[PDB]
Amino acid sequence: GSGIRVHHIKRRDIVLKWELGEGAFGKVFLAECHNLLPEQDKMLVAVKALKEASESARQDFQREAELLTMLQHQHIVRFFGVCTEGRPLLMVFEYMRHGDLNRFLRSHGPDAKLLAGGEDVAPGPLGLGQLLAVASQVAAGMVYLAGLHFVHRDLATRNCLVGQGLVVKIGDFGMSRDIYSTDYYRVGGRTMLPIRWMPPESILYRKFTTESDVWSFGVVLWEIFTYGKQPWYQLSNTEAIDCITQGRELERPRACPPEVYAIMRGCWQREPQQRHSIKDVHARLQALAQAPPVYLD
Ligand SMILES: C[C@H]1CNC(=O)c2cnn3ccc(nc23)N[C@H](C)c2cc(F)ccc2O1
Repeated sequence: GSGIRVHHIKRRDIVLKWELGEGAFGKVFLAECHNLLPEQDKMLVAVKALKEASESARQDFQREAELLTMLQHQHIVRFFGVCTEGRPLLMVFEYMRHGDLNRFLRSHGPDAKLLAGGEDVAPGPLGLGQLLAVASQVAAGMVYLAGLHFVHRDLATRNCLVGQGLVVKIGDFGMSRDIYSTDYYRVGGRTMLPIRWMPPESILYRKFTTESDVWSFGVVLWEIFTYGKQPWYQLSNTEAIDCITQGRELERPRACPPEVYAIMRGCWQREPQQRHSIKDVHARLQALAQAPPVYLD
């Protein structure tokens, strides 16, 4: 009985257009939703399918739907509601035209193998003030979630989305999409963690706290200032564990001013208690975004 009213959607108002992608045993479609909300009579959305419909996965779904319904913020991808009328079970979010932040970073790389346009952003390397803008918006999401003592255990550019005008929001939480993803380390069976993003207290004592998140967010900045590079890409899953645990730190990115590296280094304090409040990290990134310091070669 007692719970959050989750907006349910008729299958007739949902027209699947094509696969955007496929992960977490749940394909993601572009689709058109008719009369979802009165402002637009027909409107574009992303939709998460479910590959399995077992009663211990329909439970996963109701929790996710409930939790998603409450977690409403500027920098968290709008959730419109679900659809259980037919089968496969559907979840419906706003469409983010630039897809996941990690791809988007790699495609505004210098290393980028081809040029990617769009009407709302220059091709080629992004303005430091934009890089910071991105960071700033992820930090605004993280702050909200810390607000509700929510802990995202997989903070990474891969789990963020980029929309019209370079709006950046948090887009995924649980149920890791790519099962053959190289960022995740297989520890049991059906148990994989994004080691490279994880702080020592998490690899060692398997403890995850808003501080663990802050740590993880420092790596997100690193990813953001490397146009989506995999942290410790030269190393192996065990080598990275060694590095993190020994206390080795990620090098400064070439593109990365020392004022930001500084922020990163305060996210990576070995003492969880000695890591900067996310709120303070957000503040400084917002400030820096407002007046981007100059920095060459
Ligand atoms: C299929 C990929 C790409 N998604 C979209 O391009 C895409 C565009 N808009 N949008 C909305 C939700 C959504 N994907 C998209 N959810 C999925 C599960 C998702 C979330 C992420 F944080 C990152 C990637 C991702 O799915």
